[PDB]
Amino acid sequence: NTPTLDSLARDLTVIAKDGTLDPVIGRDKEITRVIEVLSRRTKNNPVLIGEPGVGKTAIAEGLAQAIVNNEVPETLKDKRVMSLDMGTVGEFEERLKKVMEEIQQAGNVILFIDILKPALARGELQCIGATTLDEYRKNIEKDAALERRFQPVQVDEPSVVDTVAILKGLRDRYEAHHRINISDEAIEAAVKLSNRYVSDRFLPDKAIDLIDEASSKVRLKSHTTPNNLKEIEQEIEKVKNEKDAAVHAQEFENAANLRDKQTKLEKQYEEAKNEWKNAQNGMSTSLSEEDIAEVIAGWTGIPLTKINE
Amino acid sequence: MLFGRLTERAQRVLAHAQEEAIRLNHSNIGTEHLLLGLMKEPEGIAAKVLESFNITEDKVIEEVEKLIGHGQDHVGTLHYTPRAKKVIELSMDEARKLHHNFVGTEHILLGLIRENEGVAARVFANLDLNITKARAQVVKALNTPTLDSLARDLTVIAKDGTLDPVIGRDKEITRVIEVLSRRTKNNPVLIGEPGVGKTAIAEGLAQAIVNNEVPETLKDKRVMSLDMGTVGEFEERLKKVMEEIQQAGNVILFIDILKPALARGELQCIGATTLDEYRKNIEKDAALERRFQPVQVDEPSVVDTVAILKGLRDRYEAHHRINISDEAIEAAVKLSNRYVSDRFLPDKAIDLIDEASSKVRLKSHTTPNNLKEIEQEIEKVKNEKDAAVHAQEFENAANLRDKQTKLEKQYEEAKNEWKNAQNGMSTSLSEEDIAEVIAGWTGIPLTKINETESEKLLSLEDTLHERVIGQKDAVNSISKAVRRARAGLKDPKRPIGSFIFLGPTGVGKTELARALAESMFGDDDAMIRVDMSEFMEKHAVSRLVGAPPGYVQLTEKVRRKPYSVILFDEIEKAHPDVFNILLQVLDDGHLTDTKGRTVDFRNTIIIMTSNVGAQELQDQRFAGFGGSSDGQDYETIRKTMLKELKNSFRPEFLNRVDDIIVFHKLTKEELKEIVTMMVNKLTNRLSEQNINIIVTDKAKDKIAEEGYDPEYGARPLIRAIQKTIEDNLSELILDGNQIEGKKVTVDHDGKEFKYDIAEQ
Amino acid sequence: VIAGWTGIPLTKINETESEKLLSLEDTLHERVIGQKDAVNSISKAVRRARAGLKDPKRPIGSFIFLGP
Amino acid sequence: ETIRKTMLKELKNSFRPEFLNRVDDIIVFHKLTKEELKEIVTMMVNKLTNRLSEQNINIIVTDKAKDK
Ligand SMILES: Nc1ncnc2c1ncn2[C@@H]1O[C@H](COP(=O)(O)OP(=O)(O)OP(=O)(O)O)[C@@H](O)[C@H]1O
Ligand SMILES: Nc1ncnc2c1ncn2[C@@H]1O[C@H](COP(=O)(O)OP(=O)(O)OP(=O)(O)O)[C@@H](O)[C@H]1O
Ligand SMILES: Nc1ncnc2c1ncn2[C@@H]1O[C@H](COP(=O)(O)OP(=O)(O)O)[C@@H](O)[C@H]1O
Repeated sequence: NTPTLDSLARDLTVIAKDGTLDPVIGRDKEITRVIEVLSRRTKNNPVLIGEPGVGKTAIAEGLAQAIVNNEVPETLKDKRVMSLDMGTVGEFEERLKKVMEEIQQAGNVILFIDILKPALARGELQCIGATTLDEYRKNIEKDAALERRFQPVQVDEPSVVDTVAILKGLRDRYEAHHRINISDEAIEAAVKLSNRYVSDRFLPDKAIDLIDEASSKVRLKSHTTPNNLKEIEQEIEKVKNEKDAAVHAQEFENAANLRDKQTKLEKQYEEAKNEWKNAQNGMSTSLSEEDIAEVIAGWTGIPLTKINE
Repeated sequence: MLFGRLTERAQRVLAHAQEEAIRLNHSNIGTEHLLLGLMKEPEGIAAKVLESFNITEDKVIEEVEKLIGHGQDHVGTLHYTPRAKKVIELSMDEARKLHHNFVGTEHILLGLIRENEGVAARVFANLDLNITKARAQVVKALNTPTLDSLARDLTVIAKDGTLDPVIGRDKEITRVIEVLSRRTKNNPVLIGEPGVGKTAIAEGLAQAIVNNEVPETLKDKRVMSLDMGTVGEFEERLKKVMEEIQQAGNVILFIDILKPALARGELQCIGATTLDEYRKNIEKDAALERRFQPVQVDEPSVVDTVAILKGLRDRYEAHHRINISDEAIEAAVKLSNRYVSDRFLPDKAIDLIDEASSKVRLKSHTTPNNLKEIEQEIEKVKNEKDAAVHAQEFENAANLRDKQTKLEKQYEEAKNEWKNAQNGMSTSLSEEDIAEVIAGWTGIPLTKINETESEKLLSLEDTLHERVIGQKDAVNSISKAVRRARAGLKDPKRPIGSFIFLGPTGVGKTELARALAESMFGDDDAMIRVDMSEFMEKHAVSRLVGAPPGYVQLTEKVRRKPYSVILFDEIEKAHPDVFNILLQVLDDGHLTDTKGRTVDFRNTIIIMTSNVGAQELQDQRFAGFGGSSDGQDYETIRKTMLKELKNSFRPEFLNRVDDIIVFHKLTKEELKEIVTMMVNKLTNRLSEQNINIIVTDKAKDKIAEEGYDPEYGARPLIRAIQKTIEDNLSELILDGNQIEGKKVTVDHDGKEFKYDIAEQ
Repeated sequence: VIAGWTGIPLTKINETESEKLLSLEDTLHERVIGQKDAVNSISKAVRRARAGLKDPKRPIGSFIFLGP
Repeated sequence: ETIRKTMLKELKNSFRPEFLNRVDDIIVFHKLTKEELKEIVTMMVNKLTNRLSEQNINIIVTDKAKDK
């Protein structure tokens, strides 16, 4: 069960087994690419070539997701996924010698990195690199032993259409708290303008940025009371505090009227609240395209009139 | 909560004091009016208090009448004195002690007796009635458990009214609630510099519950605050608090793991992180980028800051019992930002007005050399009495006891009459008190700060002529152009001035530049000198503006002193990319560093010194025999140099210059008065030694031509004076104070400089 | 007493602080023979600062030596 | 003073303009002549003998040896 690897790193099959995180949507193309490289006899160490932030983290997350879903092939069946973070880096070399021994004996441990030359030369460790392109051509290419052992994988930003399916797939997972209705028009409109203005962090992280504070002026805006409960609740507040003072002051001449008034106001508050929600829960507050572009107006400073065309 | 909790009896006291001022011919309502008004309302619980203490209405009227004076007053404008306002502040504390939530006539007496400084307090003391006696009289005459333990509730504290109410956030607070109108996209982030006051935003949300101004969603909504001062098991307690928020539906998180929680939307968390650490973690995460957006929450403007302190006026003018005027608050913020503008706003004004109000309180709460001379005699008599009792001399001790009692009787009468006039008047906050305090923070003399900004501009030319003699064309050209933007005729966004120094080097461009800051900012050293000699490569452009993120000057320095003069040397020798940055300064009037902070240059003067066209000016001087081009009009000289200037630069760049300044040449007669000025300046530094130095015209003419050179200018003049006047002057200084307190005369006989020592 | 805290001889401590700068050129030439053109330049430039002519905040001297 | 003027122009070629303005006085040195070197060796003889004061040994060097 590789106890050393389970304590010095983070296991991915345990996290994916519960499925408490959002599923990886839109990276289905890379799912078949990672397993394909691991099945090759030569160069069975794929490397996530790309800028840091393009979505390389989701590539490793989706690899262990197929194990629970029984979508991985027989060659990659029932194999745990282990990732070693760079923040736990002499005595440093004394720990990596024991971890590699357990991987060879088990035969189902897949390393994930973000000394080891003899280990990679024999292909004993099937580590998956995650270094950027700039650092891959400076430390890995300069060494001939690792040149024929690490197979670069082109992991770049997805297409515009591919990002659209991400929002639709996760839409059902975004409505479970207040049961609101989201229009389908805002889904396609959240990817056209995303690349127009924000083009400095690549897809899909820069793509899903328009729907953060775009259309939020409809649903709860009508849930307010137009000078209805602003005064009813205030009357209840003053009666309660004044009632307690009259008890200790031996003044029950006016306290008797206060109790009846307070009870009547409490009944009225419940009736007013019930009628408010009954006439509003039936209607649905869907999104509108006229307010989607309002959030991007303040990100860059472009006037809303110029954007709304 | 001023009049909301007032009952029928409490409000009657307010009207009674109003009418009593007219009959008593008092223009203000002090403690003498409130005490009498309470005695005329025997309906509250306190009615039995005065009856049980043998206190009637007719006795207190005459007792308080003698203490107060009588005289002419002003009809109307009968407002409350700040000293009498202390009753309202203290009455809230008394209710919290007994866990009560009502205000009535039973707290007025407690407030007037807990001050020990008003007229009403002295009446109680004279009637053998103190706080302790009335303390027991009133007594007998009368849920998210996890969230509350791991955080603090704001609506509970704000319900009592102990924290200072948020005043001046009439737009930032309303901006947050307007966006808070849906289950999703309802997580605003407070983005601003550290010190702008983003903590009070959370308090304002809970304040609407107390005032019943909150909507139905925010009605009776517990505003929870998660402070950063309470920081495996890390991600364990936070997963239980979030469960209580969803079920209760009235808990608001205030931060200063949670990504799946905001994926759907259920917590109306409002961030408070600074801009320098908000785009580095929230933006890089896709999940956190679906709920949080930066919001423009910066320091308030000059006018906005004044309104902030107006709401908090009652929290300070009554605590210190010092009257705060409207003119004092507006002048405090304007002067503070002029000199000390490092701590931002409005936090730097709270402490400034606190010390200003405390300082005047200290000066108006002392003994005017009347009770001191009496108290010292009482103490001396007490020591004398001890010297008699221990000596077993009671024959002389009998007189000591009688004298001690007599002195104490006079002490109480003198103390009461001293404060009889003090209580009838209120100590306002004069504008001079704020000026004195702010002057001690920067060392600026009080005279410089105390200016109406009306005569300084008029006498701008005279001040400049004191340090620079000659070239009146350049002095008047800059003086007329600088005041165009000050009066508001020019575009407010554009800087005040964008003058360009042109001409031969060494003529005195630096000397005139420093005089501009002296006559405007009142500081000779308020000037930042940036040299373009080190700015040659293309990569040097990312130095003065700031290091771009991912790798690791002028912007940092200018931010500390925005009211300075930015001077550049050898601007003609610089990278072409540098000129693009300079154009933006003179067009929009502000810049932005790599950290997202927007610096301001509206108060900065940009001067670019270039050596181009110097060869043309010197040729015109010797172009005509028997004279020079000095007699030509200044406009003609400007036009000739304008064509040469645009040849090496871009035509559009020169369009942004308010006025092109071309310096003249130094003649023999001009240098004569330059030497005279330096002697006078040295005499000023010798005022401590009280030594007068007089230089004859013969010496001035001889020394002027010693280092005369058209290419150098006035630079060799300093060297000549040091090796001629200062050499012999220093020798006589170290001779046993030989020339101390005397008069030294410098005369040139033709070859040497004979020094004559005479009396002063 | 102050001599035993820094090791300075009693003769050096007991000085008027005026004759030392008057005979500065003679004392300097005891250890420096020749280059009198620079001895006089620095001797006349230090007495002015001690005379109070120079600004007190600035240092006493800012000489820049040049040559082989 | 003429030597100072010539050196000053080249000094500011590689230096900042205002850097030399704060200097109270620029000092320029010279070379060493044969006559000056004779007294330099003499000073070292006196210093060496002074360090041997506890030895109570007198050292005298002829002018012929100093020149050699
Ligand atoms: N009209 C004047 N009256 C009195 N002093 C003057 C006048 N014009 C120039 N000076 C003196 O000339 C001196 C010149 O030295 P400074 O370091 O200011 O250089 P500058 O000539 O302005 O040249 P640069 O711009 O190259 O630094 C100043 O210190 C100033 O006292
Ligand atoms: N004016 C002088 N008269 C006599 N001896 C001198 C004089 N100037 C220098 N010397 C001698 O020069 C010798 C060398 O001194 P030092 O080792 O300090 O180097 P330096 O010549 O000043 O050069 P550097 O600046 O390169 O260190 C000293 O032992 C000193 O006796
Ligand atoms: N607009 C305002 N109205 C009232 N009080 C304010 C305001 N802004 C700041 N304050 C007060 O200034 C104090 C200092 O706040 P500060 O520490 O600067 O907040 P932050 O650290 O979020 O900038 C707070 O206690 C707050 O009560």
